[PDB]
Amino acid sequence: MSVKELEDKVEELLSKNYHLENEVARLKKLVGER
Amino acid sequence: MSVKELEDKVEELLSKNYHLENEVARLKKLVGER
Amino acid sequence: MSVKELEDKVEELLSKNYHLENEVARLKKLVGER
Amino acid sequence: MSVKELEDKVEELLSKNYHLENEVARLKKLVGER
Repeated sequence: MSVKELEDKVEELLSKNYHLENEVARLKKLVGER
Repeated sequence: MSVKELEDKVEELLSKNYHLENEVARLKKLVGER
Repeated sequence: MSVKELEDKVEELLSKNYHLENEVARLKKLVGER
Repeated sequence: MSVKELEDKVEELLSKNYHLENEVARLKKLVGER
């Protein structure tokens, strides 16, 4: 478990988290006025 | 840039990831997406 | 069980794993100390 | 997060956990520690 490996993991999770935020936005656009 | 700072960032982002996973799963049931 | 309980167990095991990796790094240092 | 997906994750982290626990017990002896 090197620093590099942990840095890659943080980058990977941030990207996934961003996709999830985009999904919440997409789904919120289908539901209503908010 | 300690290993501990990186591990804490992973834990922080993973918890954030799951909270978003729960939100998207909920919005999906609302819109009719399965 | 719920998704929440399973998400809690995942976060718990990852934290325990990171600590075990910290121990491995600490003990590897001790084997050849001079 | 699907339930099966989370269950598979716990199983994956548990296996790595025991594999780590085994490695630290080996080093502990190699270093004369407790």
